[PDB]
Amino acid sequence: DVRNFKAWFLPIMYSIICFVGLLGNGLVVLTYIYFKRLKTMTDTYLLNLAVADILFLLTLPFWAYSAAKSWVFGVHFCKLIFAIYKMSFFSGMWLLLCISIDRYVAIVHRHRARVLLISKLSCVGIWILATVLSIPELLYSDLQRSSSEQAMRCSLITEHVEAFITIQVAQMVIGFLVPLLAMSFCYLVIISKLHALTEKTDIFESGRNGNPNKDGIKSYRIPALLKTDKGTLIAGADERRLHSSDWGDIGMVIRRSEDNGKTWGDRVTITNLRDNPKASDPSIGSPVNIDMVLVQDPETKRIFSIYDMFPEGKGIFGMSSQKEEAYKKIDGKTYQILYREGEKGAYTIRENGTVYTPDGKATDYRVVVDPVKPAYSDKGDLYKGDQLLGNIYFTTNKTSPFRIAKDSYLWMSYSDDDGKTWSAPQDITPMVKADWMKFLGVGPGTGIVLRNGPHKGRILIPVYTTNNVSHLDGSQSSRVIYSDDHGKTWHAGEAVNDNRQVDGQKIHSSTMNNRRAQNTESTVVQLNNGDVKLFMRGLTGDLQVATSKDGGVTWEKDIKRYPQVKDVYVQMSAIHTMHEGKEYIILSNAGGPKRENGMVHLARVEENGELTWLKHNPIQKGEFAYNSLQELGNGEYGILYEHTEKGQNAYTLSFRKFNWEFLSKSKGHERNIKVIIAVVVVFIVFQLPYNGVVLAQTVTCELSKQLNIAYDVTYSLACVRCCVNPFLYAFIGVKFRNDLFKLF
Ligand SMILES: Cc1ccc([C@H](NC2=NS(=O)(=O)N=C2Nc2ccc(C)c(C(=O)N(C)C)c2O)C(C)(C)C)o1
Ligand code: NA
Repeated sequence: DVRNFKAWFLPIMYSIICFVGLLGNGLVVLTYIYFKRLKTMTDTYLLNLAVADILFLLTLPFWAYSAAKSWVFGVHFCKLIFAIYKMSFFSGMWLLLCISIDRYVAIVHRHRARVLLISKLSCVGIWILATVLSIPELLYSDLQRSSSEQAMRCSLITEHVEAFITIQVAQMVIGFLVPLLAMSFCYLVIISKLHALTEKTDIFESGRNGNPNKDGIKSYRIPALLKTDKGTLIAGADERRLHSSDWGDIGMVIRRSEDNGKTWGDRVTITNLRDNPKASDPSIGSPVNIDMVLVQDPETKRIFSIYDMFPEGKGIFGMSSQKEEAYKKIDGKTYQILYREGEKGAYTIRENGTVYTPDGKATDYRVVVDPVKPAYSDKGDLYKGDQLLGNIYFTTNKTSPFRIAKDSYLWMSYSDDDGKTWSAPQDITPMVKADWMKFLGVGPGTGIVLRNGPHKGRILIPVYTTNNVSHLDGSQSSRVIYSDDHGKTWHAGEAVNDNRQVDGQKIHSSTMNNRRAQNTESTVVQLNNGDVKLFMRGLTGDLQVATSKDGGVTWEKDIKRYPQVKDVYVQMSAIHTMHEGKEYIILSNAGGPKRENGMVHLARVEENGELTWLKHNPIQKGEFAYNSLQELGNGEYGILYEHTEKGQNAYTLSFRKFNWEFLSKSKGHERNIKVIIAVVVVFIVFQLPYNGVVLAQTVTCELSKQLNIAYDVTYSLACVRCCVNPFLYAFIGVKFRNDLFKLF
């Protein structure tokens, strides 16, 4: 079963897959020449790869003559075009590999004066490598009698040669396997990095369809993200066990990541007050901790978590209607108050937890002020002598006589070991909560430490208050609390709303009643010029920013409003950052019109301290609410945010990392081009079948014909690859098709 139309079939095949190839690869040269000034490192590599494609294409004529007649060109040129092919395949493998290390370091150019040195020095080194390893091809190819009529044909030499294995296998492991392996390393981590910058990682996974999750936890809310001096990422959240609402059995928890957010450890629990086992409605039968602010003091390295606390009830909706005094100053000391069932007077908790009567006599009762159980679940337990009776934070079905005021409190815990272990909670309420304040709680997220100015080192925590005139209907007002002594002592700054003009009249946080003049949870930033900016959740539809020239203590009277950034009435987070010598602010919040379509806004800080918004880019489609930003270093940033997919309970807290290229460039310019991928897969899928069939050619007569038609088509695909390569540059390519058509 033979034929000789296969003798004329190849003259036309080598003709067209040589014109397409020499036309396409010629366009690649000419376009590179008059464009030389703006040439990359890969642009010089893709050139030499077209040179290799041309040199191999310039032999296909001589195969057309030989198939149409015979080889009239000698043993010299026969030995030479097989070696010239190995030059193409080996250089292409090493040119492709030089793209790899280029893109590897470029995603893991700054001085053009040595981007040419090492670039073209490896063009010369590859050709020397390609030419040296291909010179052994001169001895395994020559002219053949063949006993096939009067026909002289050029071909590799047949089976009887085996001293070749010590030579040829070496060629393929250096000219191919080393490229293939090293290319496989580069483009594997390159893919890992692009994965890291484009996919979210679930940090606190909520349950699904209303059920609890692997750990019996229905819901997570309220993220905080902190980057420590040691490079650690701390992610904090509310662990909302029973439901998603702002009350119930909530624990303050964190997860540490020691590799910049790739993997995260197990949950650490700062605080989890024990529930009331005798409460009638469990969904509201536990003392509550809710909303934390993280910040690390950069001198001492102590990490602070500051958060709200309410006694047993519906959180802020469990406060008493008429005020209950919570603290009482006696002989210069401030003690917390206890109310005893049946009576009116104020018991006090003095030294060691000892409960004193309204007239100052010690009782046999005692409060666990220094808890010792895991998560400090035992804080507030009430003992008579050494018998446990109850807990001062319980307000219903009590098993002891004493409860604390049903008011609003502010607690703080610290870590001196990178967040692995946390102190017992310390009550900072009496240092910051004035008498008129109905509520005082944090704006969750990440506070700051002033970097510059006459107040540097001061720690700022955002908070907001209500008064007893209008409470949550018209007095929510932002401010900061601060500490100038490394967290020991706290002070309340003034409110943005104190002495502010609204409708031609002054207002004050303590007396106001005015829904549209409120401002609630906020995020704080210090500029390099020393001013403090406060970005405040409010109800004008757009971003409100207040300014303080004295380190947070007082605020200017004018609230700047930026319609460029919409505020759908939800928390946001903002951070200061530098880039290439210029100052910027990144702000993240829901882009709307509901709590959805998470966005990252970019602003440049002008000389006056005002913001020029440059860019607004979606960071997360779908449900998007509270979030927390941090700078990670080396032009990268992370964001921990509330989100729900596919019937997740509100909310799951996820982590995304991004860089300045995502942050500044337009929506289309991603990067994951990667025409390089297409060239590599074809340079393998086509050439590898050939050079493998010619290696198994070595190791009745018509079983080798199966090995011979293997030799034909796999040599045919290795020829068509030198045409497919310019088509790769134009279609999926970005620069080429643009640049070529624009020089016509
Ligand atoms: C000067 C000039 C005009 C036209 C051309 C063609 N270069 C490309 N054509 S293409 O397919 O559009 N892509 C090309 N290069 C290319 C690929 C991939 C990357 C990552 C870069 C890179 O290293 N950059 C830092 C961004 C790059 O530059 C040549 C060389 C094939 C002729 O070069
Ligand atoms: Na090419």
